[PDB]
Amino acid sequence: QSLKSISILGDSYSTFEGYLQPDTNSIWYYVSPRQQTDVTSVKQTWWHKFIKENNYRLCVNNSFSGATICNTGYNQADYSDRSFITRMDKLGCPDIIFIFGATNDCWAGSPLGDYKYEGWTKEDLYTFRPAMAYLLDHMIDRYPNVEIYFLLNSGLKEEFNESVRAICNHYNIDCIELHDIDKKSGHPSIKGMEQISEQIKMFMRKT
Amino acid sequence: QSLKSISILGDSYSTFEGYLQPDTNSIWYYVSPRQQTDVTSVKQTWWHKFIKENNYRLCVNNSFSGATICNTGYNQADYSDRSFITRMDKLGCPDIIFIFGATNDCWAGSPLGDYKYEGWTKEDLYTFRPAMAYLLDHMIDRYPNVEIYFLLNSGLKEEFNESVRAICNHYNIDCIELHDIDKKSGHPSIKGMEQISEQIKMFMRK
Amino acid sequence: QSLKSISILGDSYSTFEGYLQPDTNSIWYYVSPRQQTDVTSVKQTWWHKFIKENNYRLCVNNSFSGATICNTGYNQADYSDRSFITRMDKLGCPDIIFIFGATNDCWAGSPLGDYKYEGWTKEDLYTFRPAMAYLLDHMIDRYPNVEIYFLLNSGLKEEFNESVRAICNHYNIDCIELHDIDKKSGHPSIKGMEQISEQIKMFMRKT
Repeated sequence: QSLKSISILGDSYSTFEGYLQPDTNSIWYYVSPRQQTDVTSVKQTWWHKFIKENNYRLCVNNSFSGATICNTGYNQADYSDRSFITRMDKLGCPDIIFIFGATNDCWAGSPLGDYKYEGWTKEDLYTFRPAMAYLLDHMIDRYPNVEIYFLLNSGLKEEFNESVRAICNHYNIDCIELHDIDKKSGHPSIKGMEQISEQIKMFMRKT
Repeated sequence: QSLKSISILGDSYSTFEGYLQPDTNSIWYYVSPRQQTDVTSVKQTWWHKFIKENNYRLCVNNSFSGATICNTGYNQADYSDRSFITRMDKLGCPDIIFIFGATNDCWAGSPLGDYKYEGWTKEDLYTFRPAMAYLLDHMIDRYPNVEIYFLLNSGLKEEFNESVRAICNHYNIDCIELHDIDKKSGHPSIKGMEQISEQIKMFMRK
Repeated sequence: QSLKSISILGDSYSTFEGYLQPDTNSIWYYVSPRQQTDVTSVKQTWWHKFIKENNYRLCVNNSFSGATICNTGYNQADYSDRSFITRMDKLGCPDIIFIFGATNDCWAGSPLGDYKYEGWTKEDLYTFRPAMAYLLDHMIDRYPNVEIYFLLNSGLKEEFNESVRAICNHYNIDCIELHDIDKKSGHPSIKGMEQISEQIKMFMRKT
């Protein structure tokens, strides 16, 4: 009888003013938009749409605007305070987790690094492939028997697409490859948010 | 297999010493009573009784003694720190939510205001109908696919009964109208707590 | 479809670096061991093993290294800040709770006290039997319809074994009596953690 709940570990694309935990996380989508976007309600987000329309509950949305998977941010800055690998332990007690990241690592120019599936050092976690592997490894152990789905944004560099896809395959994690997402200011529009939700449902109907 | 969990967004009637989140919320019911009441145990509360007896789990009880639904309190004081519309975002991750409020808005003499179903300003949420509507609107979005039930106390002014009932109907929220609840010092007694719990079951059953 | 979640209220034996809530709790098991033990991963702990292998989810692990059930610690120190009866209210919203304590009360030499099933004072809760009853009483009310299991460590003094067993019987709580748990530095080894997990599965099947 009890419906499965979903948490989100995301970035700008999964933020919405007043729905972020911790509440100090940076927001991209406001009720009264700050940037030029047509999205003005949480009901229009990809995650609220998917959760509400597929009979799920909302658990924790730990999304942070401009966050990278790894600890190298924009202009080589240290993003250890806001990275996905730092925030992965605060997602409540969900039944399903969506990971929606890697866009910022792609556009920040974070070093891609080498594939590393164990013995991660502090130096390694400043590069992408070791941080992506460390994320999935630690989350599989932290969230036993929780369904984990990686959402891969459309329009990223192929080196990030292939890295995300290879590391997800290593850990047997489903990687949902988003395509043709309609964007405004490089972020999903109302149409784009609907396309993300319908593409997740397509992937669930196939899998 | 996994049993549904319940959270409460209440006021004096749903408080019990040591069961409130955040733990800094004002309590009405203490283990050793400080008010004239016969209730001395959490096992006697309407919410513990309903949850335990109908095979549910307890999630979060966010109840605050004397808290109003809107931001106008007793003697026209600003209750923005304790109102239901301020505390509605901290109820854990439940399967069911009970909202049990409007008694303090009724006895504080909070301005009733006009019905407003969008564009709520800071000024509007100091009045009852806009705050009621803002509460249900925001909670439906914050708690998708969570069963929400408004519990309406017995003995309130008809302007508050009718406002609560009209705003619940707008948002398609069940409003359980409590009747003849036995009280001591204006708060449910052991009998009253049992009557609240039995009246919720009969609403569920029908 | 939604799987039951489990929370742990433990001591040294249920700790693991990075899996404790609150994160300020004392840890015994580190990734790189500080004490002489062969355990180096959360995957080897009795609780992660049981949860992962019996198709459950992890809720909250509130374990504190060296914490006592009652408020008297080692060398008659006041353990009111870290006792089980102080920490019992912060276990999330689980479907099942494991209580794994009393080892420290046994080796600290905490006063055993008299059996007391009501009217507990601050003075009473410095002794074992009143604190152990206060723990089960308050947790049954705080966690309605949650399955509660007391795990009793092997090799403790019989006065503690018999007290725990009598107080669990009073409150109709299952007391899982662990036997022959393989230990290193007085704490479960990899073998010991597997024996705890298999003995919980065995108890669950016969009850």
